[PDB]
This record gives sequence, structure tokens and C-alpha cells, in this order.
Amino acid sequence: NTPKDQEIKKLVDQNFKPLLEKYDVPGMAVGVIQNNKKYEMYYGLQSVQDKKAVNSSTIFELGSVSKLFTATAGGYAKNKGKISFDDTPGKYWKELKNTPIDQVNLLQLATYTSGNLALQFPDEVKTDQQVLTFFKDWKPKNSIGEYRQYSNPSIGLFGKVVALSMNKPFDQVLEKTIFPALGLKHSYVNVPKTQMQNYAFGYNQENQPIRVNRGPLDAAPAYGVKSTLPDMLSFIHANLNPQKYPADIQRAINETHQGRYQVNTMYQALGWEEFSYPATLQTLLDSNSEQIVMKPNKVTAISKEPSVKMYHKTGSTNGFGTYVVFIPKENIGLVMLTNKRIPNEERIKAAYAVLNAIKK
Ligand SMILES: *[B@@]([O])(OP([O])([O])=O)[C]([C][C])[N]S(=O)(=O)[C]C1=[C][C]=[C]C(C([O])=O)=[C]1
Repeated sequence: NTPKDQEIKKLVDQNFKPLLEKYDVPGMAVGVIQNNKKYEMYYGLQSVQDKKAVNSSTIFELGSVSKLFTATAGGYAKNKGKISFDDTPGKYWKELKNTPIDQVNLLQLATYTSGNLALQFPDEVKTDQQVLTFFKDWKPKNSIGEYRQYSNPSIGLFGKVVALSMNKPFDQVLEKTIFPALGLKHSYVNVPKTQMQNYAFGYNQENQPIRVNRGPLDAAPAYGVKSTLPDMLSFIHANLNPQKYPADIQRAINETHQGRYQVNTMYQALGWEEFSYPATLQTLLDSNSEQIVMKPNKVTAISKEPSVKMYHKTGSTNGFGTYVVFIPKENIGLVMLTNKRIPNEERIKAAYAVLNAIKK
């Protein structure tokens, strides 16, 4: 009939390719891994003005999908005995001792339940001293641990503490320890001059070329990672097959898969969002609703510990969109990278359509 690689390509053409015209997206990379076979599909241009095609070397900004690597780094440090998730940040960043934030433990930072951390650092918070001041001036609002409010400073502080516990800067933790352990060869916190020719332009909603100029250094654990489609497929492979990796990074990956609490049908793991599988489309869309992403929500203890589960994460920057999803017992995952934002719901819907139509 039709070879499997062509069937997958046809499904990506049917569900992802129309998004390029619908949202005026210059370039897109979509990868599927099924049963340890990788399928890569590249569309469009990484630079419109250079007429340079998206390809396996194209580097994209991951946005909030960066939090998955921070989560993995925390799991690595935990299982090396360098941190406990019950520790507080003042144990490692001593200037935070005797401050309100030092009542919040590392797990609560990593899963957004400190009770009073907003979505972004304030624009004025740019230097290391302003970040220290920001956290020193933090006072609790809600009871610690009771409410989830998605927050880049929350996981930024987590990543900074993880890096302190390993005695290296966070960029070095990823680029010298975690990325190599996962087998990634073109993933970066700082893209080197030798790779600039492969770093896609991002494109804003007027289709003007832009790129993340970021904020403070301690925001990098929240959204500072750049990667290629092959590298993100390797990362999905690692999450699908942790048993194939050395003990330290295997235990780190498994740590990121552990659900910690629920908000309705979402399980909050470390970095990853987790769902009982099969998941309804609406369950996956609800995880990205304004109510969940933008408002505080009371957390509840896990009741059903799902045996059969799936995980996903969206990420965006001003000029890039990302979506990653994987389903362990179906041995399958998908990554989408674009150099223009498109609505999260469209990313989720298109991936749902593809993954559910691929023949087992
Ligand atoms: B993350 O990407 O978002 P989700 O909703 O998990 O998909 C993150 C959190 C909202 N998005 S962000 O705050 O917009 C990342 C960001 C922050 C500051 C500056 C920039 C940029 O592009 O310059 C991006």
C-alpha cells in the first residue's frame, strides 16, 4: 500500500502544513518518533530575506519548553544528592536566608505553588542584584503550596538554586552536563558564533524578523533554551526510553515524569504536564486555558495515579512556537517548532489528530 514514512508525512501535511498559510508562518519543523524510528518534516524558511530553507540544522527558540530541561537538571541534582526537593532556596543562595521566600521549598518553586509569584519578572528587573532584591522583597500572599500560579520567576529561582548546588552557572549545567547526558549535540543556552548561520529568525505578528533578547540571566531556566528538531526528537526518545540511559540521567528523567498534584484533569509533573491516557482533546486544551495558565488555582492531591499516561508542554517566545508531546505505552511522540507563534490550541489539535491517526 503506502510506506509508513509516507503515511506519517501525509498526516503531517494534512494537519500541520495548513497552519503555515493560515497564520502566515515562515518556517516549521515537525518530528515524529514511533517505536524508536524518527521521522523529520521541514517546511518553509528559517530566514525569509535569505531564502534559507528550514532543515535539520535549523535552531529554534523553545520558550517555556526550556522548563523541561531545567526540570531534568533538578532531577539530576536531586538524584546525585546535591539537593532535596524539601530544601528551601536560602540553603544554597545564602542572601535569601531569613526572608519570606526561604519558607518555600524547591518542589513548590518548580511547580508554581509559592503563593505569590506572577507570570513574568518585572521589566525593570534585569541585573543580578535586581533579581536578588525582587526575591528578598517577596512576601507570601496565598498559603504556600495551596495554589498553582504559572510563573517564570518561580522556576527561574529553582534553576538558579539547582545550578548553585552543582557549583556551576546554569548555562554550564545544561551545556556541559545535561545536554551531553541526553545525547543532544545542537542545543544551547547561548548560541555560539559558529552556529549563528543556523539560528532562525523569529517573526513577530507583523512578520518582521526578531529574536529573543530575554531579560535577566536567571530567566534562562524558564525560557532560554534553543534547539533543533533532531535534538528535540532525541530528547523525546530519552523520555520514552529512560532505561537506555546512564543511571544519573535515567533517574533525572523519571523524576520529571512524577505527577505531584492535580488541577482538575491536569497532573503537574516537574516541567511536564501529565494526563491520563487516552486523553480527550478537551482535557489537553483545558491545560492551556486562560483559567489554568493565567489565574491561581487550588491544587489537590493526586487520587488516581495514572498507570497509562501522556505528557505535553507548550512553549513560546515573541517569534517562536513549540509543542512537544509523548505517550510512553504507545512508544510515540511528536515535536513541532515554528518561527512564528500560532495559537496553542492549534498546536495541540494538530498533534492530537496526527498521533491518533498513525497506525500502531
Ligand atoms: B512559556 O512559553 O509559555 P507557555 O504558556 O507554557 O506556552 C512562557 C510563559 C508564558 N512564555 S513567555 O513569558 O512569553 C516567554 C518570554 C518571556 C519574555 C520575553 C520573551 C521574548 O520573546 O522576548 C519570551
